[PDB]
Amino acid sequence: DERFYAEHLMPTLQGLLDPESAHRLAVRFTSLGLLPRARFQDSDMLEVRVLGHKFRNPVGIAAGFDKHGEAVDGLYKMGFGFVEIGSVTPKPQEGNPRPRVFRLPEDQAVINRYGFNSHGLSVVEHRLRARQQKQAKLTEDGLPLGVNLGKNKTSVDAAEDYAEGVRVLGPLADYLVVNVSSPGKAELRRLLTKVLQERDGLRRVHRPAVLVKIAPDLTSQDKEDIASVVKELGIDGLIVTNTTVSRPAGLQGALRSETGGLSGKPLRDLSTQTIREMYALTQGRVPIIGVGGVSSGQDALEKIRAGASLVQLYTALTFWGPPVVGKVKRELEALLKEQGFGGVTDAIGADHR
Ligand SMILES: Cc1cc2nc3c(=O)[nH]c(=O)nc-3n(C[C@H](O)[C@H](O)[C@H](O)COP(=O)(O)O)c2cc1C
Ligand SMILES: Cc1cc(Nc2cc(F)c(C(F)(F)F)c(F)c2)n2nc(C(F)(F)F)nc2n1
Ligand SMILES: O=C(O)c1cc(=O)[nH]c(=O)[nH]1
Ligand code: NA
Ligand code: NA
Repeated sequence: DERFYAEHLMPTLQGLLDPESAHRLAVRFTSLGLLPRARFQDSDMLEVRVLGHKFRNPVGIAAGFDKHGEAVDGLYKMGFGFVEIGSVTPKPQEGNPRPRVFRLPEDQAVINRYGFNSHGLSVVEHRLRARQQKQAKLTEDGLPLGVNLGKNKTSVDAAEDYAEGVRVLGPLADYLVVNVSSPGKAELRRLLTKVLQERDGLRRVHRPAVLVKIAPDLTSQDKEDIASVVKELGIDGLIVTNTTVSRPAGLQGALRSETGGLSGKPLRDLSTQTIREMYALTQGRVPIIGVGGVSSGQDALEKIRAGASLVQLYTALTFWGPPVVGKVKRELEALLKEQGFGGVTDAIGADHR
């Protein structure tokens, strides 16, 4: 229940546990199915067909919650229309020293500097294999799986790390994600060409879509360059956005000046505006998964109207708990009807017209 979690459980956990420990508890409870199944039965208005797949609803769990593929089934039970795991790196790596995750409760925000802690591709591969046919059925039933691919800290050849990820986890995924960072266009083209070649080499029923995930912190020129390369190469979609290294004016949390990526409410509109720009630069031809500061149906609809076909959230779950998933869905449905839309699909990019 919505007020309970929001007003009692999540504030209690906030006071008892550091954020990373609270996250690990969440992963364990979700994976053990200890959480009651979601009440909200998805309506037809929420169904989206994009990336070669049906999505029963457009609200996904963003990368970073289930870094290692431990909680996929429990995430679907929570009501998410799709799950993205990762980021997964080729070799296991520990990530940064702890503490490396900080709450900014006053801002409805988090700052993290995990540093791509990962069990690595082989461990994750075996985890996914344990439920590969279960996932095939879930995907057919409108509940797809994405895999976000990272690179190891010490790697000398980033494109090869990504290529390894494609080869190892691509066969287990409906879509793959590669994160790109600003500080060039020829290097992005080269990387993505390699990734796409590896994807194209997989057998058809094991051949995923490939998306690029971007930061909110790109220059205008960087965005132009990404739009150009993604259209040229036929990248299947964009994930817009990762966390920000900016610190918007007005942050109140004591921990605002910690190094890392900022998520949650302070990111929201910077993300929506990035979606809007990318959608325009790509002429609406490139599906966008919109991410950053979604806590309500309004938040989701703003991203859809700006050009997102699907949305994800993470940070809101850490503040409001599982009920937030059904809240966003229910509010989105209500807003679509109020604004005269037949369904999600009809609202995609509606601001641009
Ligand atoms: C604790 C934490 C860890 C994250 N780890 C990853 C990651 O491994 N890979 C990735 O692509 N994005 C990662 N992200 C970014 C999220 O996927 C998402 O892009 C961002 O947090 C904005 O959404 P939100 O405001 O709903 O959290 C992480 C975010 C948080 C809060
Ligand atoms: C209070 C709190 C809660 C939490 N995640 C979380 C999220 C959850 F959904 C639950 C659940 F579902 F089990 F109830 C849970 F126990 C914990 N995180 N996750 C973080 C982190 F590290 F991801 F930022 N901080 C948190 N703080
Ligand atoms: O530090 C990480 O692992 C991580 C954090 C984040 O915000 N985004 C990401 O892509 N990785
Ligand atoms: Na299969
Ligand atoms: Na198979």
